[PDB]
Formats: sequence, structure tokens, C-alpha cells
Amino acid sequence: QPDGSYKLNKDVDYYPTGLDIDNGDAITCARKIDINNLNLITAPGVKVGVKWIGGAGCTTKGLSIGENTGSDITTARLPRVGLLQSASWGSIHENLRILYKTQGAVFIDSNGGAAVNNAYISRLGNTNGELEQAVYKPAGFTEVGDVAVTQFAGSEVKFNSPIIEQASFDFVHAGRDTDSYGLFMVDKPHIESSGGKKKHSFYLINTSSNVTLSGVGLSGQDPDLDSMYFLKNCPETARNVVRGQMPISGVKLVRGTGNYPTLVLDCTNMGSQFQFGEVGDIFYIKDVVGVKADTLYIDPVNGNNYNWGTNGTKPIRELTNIAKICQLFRCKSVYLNAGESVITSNTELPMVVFEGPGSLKANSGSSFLIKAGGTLSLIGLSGISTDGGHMFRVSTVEKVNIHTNCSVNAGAAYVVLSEVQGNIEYRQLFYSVNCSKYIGATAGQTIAGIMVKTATRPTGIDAAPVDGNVSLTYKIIE
Amino acid sequence: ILYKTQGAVFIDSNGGAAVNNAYISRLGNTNGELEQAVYKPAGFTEVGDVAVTQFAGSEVKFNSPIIEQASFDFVHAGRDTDSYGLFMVDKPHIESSGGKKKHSFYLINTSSNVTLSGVGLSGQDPDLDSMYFLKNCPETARNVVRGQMPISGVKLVRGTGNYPTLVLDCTNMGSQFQFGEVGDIFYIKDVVGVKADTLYIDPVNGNNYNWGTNGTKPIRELTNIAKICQLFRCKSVYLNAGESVITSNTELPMVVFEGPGSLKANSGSSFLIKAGGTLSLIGLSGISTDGGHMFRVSTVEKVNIHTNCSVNAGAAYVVLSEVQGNIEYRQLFYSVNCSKYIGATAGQTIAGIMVKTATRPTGIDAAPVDGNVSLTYKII
Ligand SMILES: OC[C@H]1O[C@@H](O[C@H]2[C@H](O)[C@@H](O)[C@@H](O)O[C@@H]2CO)[C@H](O)[C@@H](O)[C@H]1O
Ligand SMILES: OC[C@H]1O[C@@H](O[C@H]2[C@H](O)[C@@H](O)[C@@H](O)O[C@@H]2CO)[C@H](O)[C@@H](O)[C@H]1O
Repeated sequence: QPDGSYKLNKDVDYYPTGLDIDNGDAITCARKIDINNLNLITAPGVKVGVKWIGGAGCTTKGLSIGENTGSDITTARLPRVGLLQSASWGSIHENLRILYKTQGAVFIDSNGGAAVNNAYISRLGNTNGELEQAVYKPAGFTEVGDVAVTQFAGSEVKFNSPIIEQASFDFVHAGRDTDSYGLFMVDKPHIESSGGKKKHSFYLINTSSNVTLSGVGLSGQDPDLDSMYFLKNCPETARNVVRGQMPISGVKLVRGTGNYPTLVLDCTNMGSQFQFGEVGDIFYIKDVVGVKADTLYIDPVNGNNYNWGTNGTKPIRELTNIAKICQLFRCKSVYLNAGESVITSNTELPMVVFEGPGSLKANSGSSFLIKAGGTLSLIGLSGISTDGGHMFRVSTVEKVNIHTNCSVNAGAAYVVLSEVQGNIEYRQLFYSVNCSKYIGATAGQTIAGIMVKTATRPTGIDAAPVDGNVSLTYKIIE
Repeated sequence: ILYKTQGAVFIDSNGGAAVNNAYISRLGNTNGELEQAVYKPAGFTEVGDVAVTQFAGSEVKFNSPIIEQASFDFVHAGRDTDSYGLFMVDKPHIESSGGKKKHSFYLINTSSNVTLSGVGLSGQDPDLDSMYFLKNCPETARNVVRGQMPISGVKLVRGTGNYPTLVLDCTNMGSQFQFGEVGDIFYIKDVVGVKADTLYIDPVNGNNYNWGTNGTKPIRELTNIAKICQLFRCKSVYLNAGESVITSNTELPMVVFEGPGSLKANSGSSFLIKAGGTLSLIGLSGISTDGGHMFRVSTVEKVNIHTNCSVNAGAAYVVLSEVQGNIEYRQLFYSVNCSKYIGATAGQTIAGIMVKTATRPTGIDAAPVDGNVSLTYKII
């Protein structure tokens, strides 16, 4: 108080911060408190069940909040917010059971080393759950819908084997504003919801995380907005690591906001997700370990960019991220379904085998980009052409092999343009080829070898197949 | 537990025993660094209080321990006979006032599986303090680190012994490359799911304690650059101004080298090429040797050497193949000097050569390689 004295907090919304405790602004008087099987019910409409504030080292077992009065939640004897906790480092909640209406449990600020084990938190049904407005939450969380567990301001409670039911948002977690401190830790959550109603399971704001999936979960009914994860403004240095087993049924994995990918698949057991689920937004995946697929399928007519693309029955639609996707899952080939797959800006092609009845087209004067060594093969495609730009722009100094066994038309441009001091081998097999020069370079000498085996080629350049910036190692024509 | 010298000590048979949510703290860290552990393995001779000590084959499971104000959070020794006894710590919450600490995990002759929870630190001594200290862990041992590193910079690892055993298993490094230090890179055995595009070198201002993967914290020597690039999948090496030198044969990763620095092999040493791919020196202030052949190739895989800078091997060769090799050498502009561009120690090595510069030893245009090399192409 102003005079210097202290008054017990009676304000319902108040919770002490670590700062408050350091400022002398707050002094906790909560120690040596132990709870075993306490059952707490409230009249409908009561704001908060339990305020676990300043309870460092305090413990709980079988704390049970809320009554399953009946089907209508508006008249059920449970609180809007089950539990609100802060300044409780080292506290332990064993087998906590909460029946809530708006928010299950909220953990804010200092809770270092605190654990919540085998919690069973559930909204009493999901009826109108999507309309509940979170009461205690981080500023970055502006969506409407009930939230089973909310965590922010640097709280890093360990969640072990929680069972979360009937929630719009299973977990909403924000890292500390200043440095993204506060790891989101959930080990094997058992997530379920009637009629598959759900918005997100893990809504992560400015944070890192380590989550192990237990083969249990789902994503909501909205074909566009609902996803297991939503990564909002997670920093470039953050990582949201996913381990374990994906749900049996198809789900949409991730959506987000922000300029940095942070999701990591760490030996994640994908089950049949490639065939029945969706990645959602590939942009947010940072890296993949121990998850491989042989082929990436593209369908410019019937594809869907929400798909993983690694299963033939669920191809993606555009070429934008094909290099990224092949790098992530180590794909050995790309299959182009019938139709023209097109780009309007410079796009990287992975060094793999391209096959299928589709065609590749570079429009708006764009070029396909080769940024890695290896062999790029176009086999039996309906052709590849550009509307004016060079077909392949090489920006790697590593050995590049280009193997075209389909029709090739670069018009007045080159099939290959080396932007560096390159090392390229190009080989055209049958079909046809057209270009002003097969291989060229922007400057300082590029070594190349060439084989052109087709009668349908620009015969006028047989004697001079490459520009002056390219020196030939071999030339097999005629 | 509130203690003065040692919090808890676990010895010999404790199979399947568990210690969950332990809260162990010294009552403050004043003079904590002067405590002498009472019950400890013979291999632990350091001075300082120890929160948890384990040895003689004890393998207690520590789940979410909270450890405070300790010089040493954990001291663990594997069994003397066969290194039996896995050190298991899941999500430790480690803190200490004033950042005072010596080591969090002091591991002797053992393996370990540790998951970090984004909480921790390393001591104030810029040379000796480190999260891990691996003492004589055997070749077959693995000390695996998963989870999130602390937010603030820390020195990750130091050790004694001849075998690297640390493993970064998808470890979330945060901003450690920029604000922290690896400490002693020798002790890292392998890395999974952690990458960096560029390794930075600075022979004048660099510090070998650094990771080297962030431009503001470059390393200093060339000794471990191949190992670092292999570990983190770096695509290039940036040489800050000054001469980066070796005095013993040292391997160079097959990547793009850039920057104003120069490369120099002294004491008759050579740069080693032990992997296929393309080694590119682009725009450097030059590469030269004081007498040894410049690049010694010991791999039979296709090797491309792309030099776009000044090259001077003096009376020696630019490339010497120690095996039956397959090499493509291309010198671009600048200048090149040597007695032969490529040579081989024995039974024929195939090679392709391109030299585009007027400043070269014209006298060997007609015989650019020794007798043990057969040319696939020659563009001069
Ligand atoms: O090169 C820097 C980018 O790396 C991308 O990750 C790659 C990863 O390096 C590679 O090993 C493989 O897993 O493919 C990934 C993506 O295709 C990052 O996603 C990107 O952020 C950059 O850091
Ligand atoms: O070749 C044996 C050595 O491997 C080194 O690890 C390599 C690893 O093989 C490679 O995959 C990548 O991770 O680069 C590492 C560079 O260290 C071990 O460190 C070394 O002890 C040997 O086993």
C-alpha cells in the first residue's frame, strides 16, 4: 500500500508477477499448503474456481473442480475459469480434474519447475464453445472460443499426459514478450472432441515447443481455418518440435502468421497422413528428420496446396514449394499430372527425375532455377518451354547435369544460363529442342559438356552450340 | 533438500529407482565453489558443492528436478568396469544467483540422455565453465542432448579424453550460435536436425570457443573447419581479413570459400581433400604453400577444384592424388604458379583441366601433369 503496509488481495483478477515480488509490491503468504481430493463446485456464472497465486512449493492431488450437473452448460454448477495460477514455482498438480465453461486452467508469469500431471480438463460439452471469450489471456491471442489450457508471460509449466476434451482451443501459449522465453511442453496429450469440433490444438505465439504426440487427436470441421497447430509470430530462432504419432484420422497439421518457419518433424510417425490428411501451410515447416517419401505429385487441375503432395491420391497444385518439399522428405522424383504446371517468377527445381504427362512452363519472362548439384531429369513430359526467358538459370558452382528427354523450347533464349563459374553437362534425348544457344554464361568461363541427339534441333548452331563464356569438354552432335 | 556440501548422492545398485520433481538447492551460493564433495567417484577431483552425485553403476531416473545455487548440478560417473549406468535427466530447471556455476553435467566414463527445458546457464569464468564436462567417456558412449538451450548464451561443452561423445539430437539452439559458445568442438560426436549455412573464420579477432556459424562470433583456427561443416551442413566458409594458416596437414570441406582472407600452408604441410564434391576458392586474397603440394586428394570420388583467386604452390603441385583419383581442376583468372597442376603418387589418376589466365607457367602448357595422370580434357 502507499503508506508502506500490506493488504491481502481480494481483487478477483489480480495475480502477482515475479516483478511484483521483486519490487516488494507483492509478498506471498502461501506456503505449506497441500490438497488431497478437494471437490469444488460453484453456482453457474461464477468467474473463477481456484486462484493458485503465490503457491510456490504447494501441492495438489485429485483437486476436482466443477459439477457435471446436466446437459445444459449454462446452468451447470461449474465456474467460467477453473484455475488461475501465477508465482507458483515448484508447485505440483497431480491428477487435476476440471469441468469448465470458458477457460479450464490459466498459468501466467513465474511458474518455474511447476508440473501438471495427468490433468483431465474438459468443457462440459462443446455446445456454443466457439462463442466463449477467453478472460485471462495474452494480448496476441485474439480469437474467440473456449480454451482448456492457457499459458503466457514466461510461464513454463510441464504438462504430462493431460486429457483435454470438448475444447475449441486445447492449448493457447505465448512466450515472454521480450525474448520468447517459456517453452511449451506437452507430453502425450489425449485430445478429443465430440462431432470433431475444434479450432486448434496448439495455438503458439512467439515461442518454441516440444510436443510428443500419442496417436490421439484431430483437427476441426473447417476445411480452411482449422489445424492442429497455429504458429503466430514465432521468431526465427524458435523451434516447435513435433515427435510421436500423428492421429489415425487425417488432420490438417499447421497454419500460421509470421515470416519464419519453426515447425520440426522429429521422426514423427505420420501414419497415413500423406494419403488422408493435409500439411496445411508448408511455409511453416522448418525441417524434417526421419520422415521420407519417394515422390511428390503435382496436379495443376485437381491438386490442392493443403496436401502434403507425397501421396498420389493427394497431389498439390503449384510448383512454388516443390524444391523445399523434396528437400524435406528426400523425394527421388516429381510426377506431373496432365495439364500445364506454370511459374510466373523465378522458381527452383529440385535435382530429381520429373515424369508424367504434364508440361512445365515459365511465363512472364521467368526462369526455372538450379541451385544445387546433381542431375535434373525431365523424362517423357509433354514438354518444357518459356515465354522468353532462359529456361534454366544455374547459380551453383557444383557439377550440374541436365537430362531432357521431352520437348524443349527456350525460343530466342538459352536452354541453360550459368550465373556463376559453372560446371554443366547437358544432354537432349530425342523429341525436339529449340533455343538460340544450348548453354551460355553471364561472365567468367563456365565449363560444359553437351550431347544433343535429335534431328529436330537448331542445326545452325551445330558448329557453335554455346556462347563465348562457355568452354566445351566434349560435344556429341550428329 | 537444502544443503551445504552435497544435496543427494546415489551409489551402486538403484535399478529402476526414481526421483521426481526434486527441489534441491544449496542455501545460497556464497563460498559454494569452495565446498569439497564428501561421497564422490574417484574420477571427480574438482572443488565445489554438488547438488546431485551418482556413481558405481547407479542409474536413477531424474524427472523434472529443480536445482538451485549449485557449483555442480550433477556429477555422474559410469561404472568403472564397463561404463554401465545411464545418466537420465528430463527437463532440469537449473538456476543460480549471479550466474555463479562451474558445470551442470559433469560426466565421467558414461553415456547420458538429457532433455533441456530452455532453462539453464554456464558460469562466469570465460575459459573453464561450461554446461557439460565430458571426462574420459569411452568411444562407445553417447551423451545425447535434446530440448531447448537456455535463452542467454552459454558455453556448451569442455572435456578430457580422446573420444567425442556429445550428440545434438534436434536440439533447439535458439540464438546460441550468436550469443553463446560451443567451448570445445572436439567433444561433439554428431549432430541431427541442426544446420547453418556458413562457417565464419577470423585469424585475428576470432575465438575458438565460438560455434563459428554466426558472423558476429567467428572462430579463429582452420583445425576443425571440415568437422564443423560436416556437422552443420554448411554450404560456405567466410574468411575474414588476414592469413588463415595451417602447420599440419588439414582437411578442407568441399564448399565455397569466400571473403578477403587468404589461405596458407606452412611447415611443408598440405590442405587435404577427403570427400567428393566441389571445393571453390572465390575472390580470396590467395592460397599458397611454403613447399608442400597444395591439395592432397585421398578420395576416389569425383573431386572438382575451382580456384578463382591467386594460387601459388611454388615448386610443388596444386593437386596431388594419393589414390587412383578422378579430378576436375579449373583455374579462373587471377594467377597460378606450380611445377605441374596435377600429380599422383602411383597407378594412374584421371583428370580434366582448365586454366584461364595469362599468368600461369606457360612452360607446362604442353605437359601440365606428371606421368601418373591421364587427361580427359585440357582447356588452356
Ligand atoms: O538453407 C537455409 C534454409 O534451410 C531450410 O531448411 C532446409 C534444410 O537446411 C535441409 O537440410 C532440408 O531439411 O530442407 C530444409 C527445407 O527444404 C530452412 O527451412 C530455411 O529456413 C533456411 O534456413
Ligand atoms: O567417419 C567417422 C567419424 O565420424 C564423425 O562424425 C561425422 C559423421 O559421420 C557425419 O555424418 C557428420 O555428422 O559429420 C560428423 C563430423 O564429426 C565422428 O565425429 C568421428 O568420431 C568418427 O566416428
